[PDB]
Amino acid sequence: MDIKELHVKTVKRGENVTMECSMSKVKDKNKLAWYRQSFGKVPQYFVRYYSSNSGYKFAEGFKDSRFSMTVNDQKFDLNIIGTREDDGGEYFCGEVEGNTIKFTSGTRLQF
Amino acid sequence: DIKELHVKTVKRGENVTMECSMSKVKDKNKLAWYRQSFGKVPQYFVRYYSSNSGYKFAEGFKDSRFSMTVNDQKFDLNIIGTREDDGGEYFCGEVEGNTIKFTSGTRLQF
Repeated sequence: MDIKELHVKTVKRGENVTMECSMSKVKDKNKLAWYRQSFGKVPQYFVRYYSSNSGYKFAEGFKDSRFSMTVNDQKFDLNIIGTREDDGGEYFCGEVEGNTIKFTSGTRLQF
Repeated sequence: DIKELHVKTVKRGENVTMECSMSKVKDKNKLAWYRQSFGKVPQYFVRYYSSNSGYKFAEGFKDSRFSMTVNDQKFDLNIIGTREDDGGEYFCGEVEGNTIKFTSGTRLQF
């Protein structure tokens, strides 16, 4: 499989951010999720597709109202309103396919 | 559930072993290492496999420098003769239904 570049986004505090993932090549939407990796930590499952109008469900424990998603037939996009230093890290969009996950997109959010 | 990566600083030629535990694994068939080269999307690297070696490297990663130590306790990733292009972050995770759970990872830096 071909190596893919992270999108590198340099943001200021208070900026609003969108990190992109495409529905285009998704086989099973139920298996699709974003992963958040704080620097020097193991990545964590962050939010997944959900069969609702909003289209997503955050992992348990996670409440930060600043995070949401734009989910439709084309997009599985991750949004932050009023970004701050704590948000910094790498975010990966991946779809589970049998024994493994395949990541189709990722963004490094930095200040 | 939040875990720190092991940080390892190496020079060219050094041998490395990056650890992952079997202890809490539910389905070994869904267990794999993922390699993320710096600035790149993570990639499936090697998975558990029922065999004498106990693993199978992904199509793009058949370098003889890579191996694993797999037993009832260990799911450890080895590189002999590391090089700068091996630099990045390696994550060990098990697929559980709709998502993957990563239990350990190492940052390999030069």
